[PDB]
Amino acid sequence: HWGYGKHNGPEHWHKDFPIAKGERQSPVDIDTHTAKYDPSLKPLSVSYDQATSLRILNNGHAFNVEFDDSQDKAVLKGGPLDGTYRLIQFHFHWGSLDGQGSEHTVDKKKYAAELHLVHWNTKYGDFGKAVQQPDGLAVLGIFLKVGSAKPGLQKVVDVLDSIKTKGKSADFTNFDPRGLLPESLDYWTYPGSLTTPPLLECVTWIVLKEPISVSSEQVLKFRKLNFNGEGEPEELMVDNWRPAQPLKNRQIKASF
Ligand SMILES: O=C(NCc1ccccc1)Nc1ccc2c(c1)[B-](O)(O)OC2
Ligand SMILES: [Zn+2]
Repeated sequence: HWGYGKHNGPEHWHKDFPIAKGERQSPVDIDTHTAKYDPSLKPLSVSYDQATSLRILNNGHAFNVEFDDSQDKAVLKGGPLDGTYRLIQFHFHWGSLDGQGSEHTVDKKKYAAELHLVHWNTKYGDFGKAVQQPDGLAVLGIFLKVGSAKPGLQKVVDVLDSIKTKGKSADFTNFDPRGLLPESLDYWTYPGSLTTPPLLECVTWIVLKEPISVSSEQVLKFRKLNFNGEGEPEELMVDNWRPAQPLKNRQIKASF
């Protein structure tokens, strides 16, 4: 099936998922000089104080920290959004080297990794229904640069040994996602898609301008994960990012 290798990577996805060459695919390069400030954009509202994390899962392409989304516990609203979007999971994309790893780029600059906090529009009832709608998901993207350690990320780094291979999961309760947010919530926003198959065009992207910094030891642990399942040849989970896609007929808006 699809993956990030030379024979099943991003350049091959369109064969099974034709929407890969669609009109609103992600990620994209954010040209900071061309993005336009939109004074009508409302401040973003990130309400994670009641977040209830449950489990962490290695799904063969990344690791997802899953949350209880059966009630409005952790939600994203405001900004370009109409309505309430519930946090369901977060995951990262990262590189084999500190100079690459993010999906979105800023003036062609690549960051070491990119965090995606995934939320679905409650007016659609469940995640599966939401991904079938143009305004079904809101994904908050946060860049990671290598420098100082991020204390709020250490609990995630420490449990990775327990989910080294595809299909492994571990209990992961009481994790506070507020510890992964930068100081500023200034952002860029545009309509796009999931960045892994099925590449559905159901995402309002909100990418924060301020990156968070993580230590080299922290990202090294990400790179020790495996794409393969236990007992299979070891393939390190690195470079699980899709490159920038054509912007086509879209405008990126800035909140600042
Ligand atoms: O959930 C995904 N696939 C499986 C699936 C389940 C249910 C219905 C349809 C598909 N993919 C996916 C989900 C969320 C995000 C991304 C990819 B992302 O853009 O990297 O970050 C946000
Ligand atoms: Zn992602």
